[PDB]
Amino acid sequence: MVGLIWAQATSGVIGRGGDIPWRLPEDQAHFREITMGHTIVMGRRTWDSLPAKVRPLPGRRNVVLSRQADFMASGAEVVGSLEEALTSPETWVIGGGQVYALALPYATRCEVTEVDIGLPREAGDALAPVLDETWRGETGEWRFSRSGLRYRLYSYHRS
Ligand SMILES: NC(=O)C1=CN([C@@H]2O[C@H](COP(=O)(O)OP(=O)(O)OC[C@H]3O[C@@H](n4cnc5c(N)ncnc54)[C@H](OP(=O)(O)O)[C@@H]3O)[C@@H](O)[C@H]2O)C=CC1
Ligand SMILES: CCc1nc(N)nc(N)c1C#CCc1cc(OC)cc(-c2ccc(C(=O)O)cc2)c1
Ligand code: NA
Repeated sequence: MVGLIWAQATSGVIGRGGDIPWRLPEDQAHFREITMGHTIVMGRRTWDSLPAKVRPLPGRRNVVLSRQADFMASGAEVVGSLEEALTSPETWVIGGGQVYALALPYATRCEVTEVDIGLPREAGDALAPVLDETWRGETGEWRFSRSGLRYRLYSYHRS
């Protein structure tokens, strides 16, 4: 099972200027409960964006995709291809834009957090992949963040 997990503005934006363009602590907790104890796969830019205090993300096997054959990072398994990245029976792809697109055809689950923030797309933004008719989803009830954004959870699957 390969799953994709991301948080996106309604607009589809997941990243800008190398950052996630909002704060949503509740989403982190959700992310942790999905990924804990599993292999996670991420592109090199997403690895770089992890705060040093949690690079690698603890309790998870950190797998980092890079085309740099000699790229190394403490606590991460650097691999040069997706095939090398997806060998664990349960694998969660945690970003970013490039790697979601790369892994999408291999995926049968998506766990999405929608953030109700006004954030029109800008050129060069990292974006969420588009889920077509092959996917079924269940939409969670809107929740209200400690800071004030409304957000909700989607679970998508295809068999
Ligand atoms: N909202 C969310 O849920 C998330 C948001 N983000 C945001 O996403 C943005 C970064 O995403 P993005 O910019 O798309 O970059 P990625 O995080 O997808 O990493 C891209 C890198 O992955 C490597 N790579 C890509 N394709 C391949 C391949 N086919 N084979 C081998 N290596 C490959 C390259 O590394 P090299 O260049 O070293 O070869 C490339 O530069 C940031 O803004 C981040 O904050 C990140 C994660 C989740
Ligand atoms: C939490 C953000 C997030 N939400 C959802 N739904 N899906 C994702 N794939 C990511 C992601 C990501 C990259 C990232 C960036 C970051 O700051 C740049 C922090 C984390 C992060 C840090 C700590 C923990 C943890 O303590 O478990 C988890 C994620 C993770
Ligand atoms: Na829900």
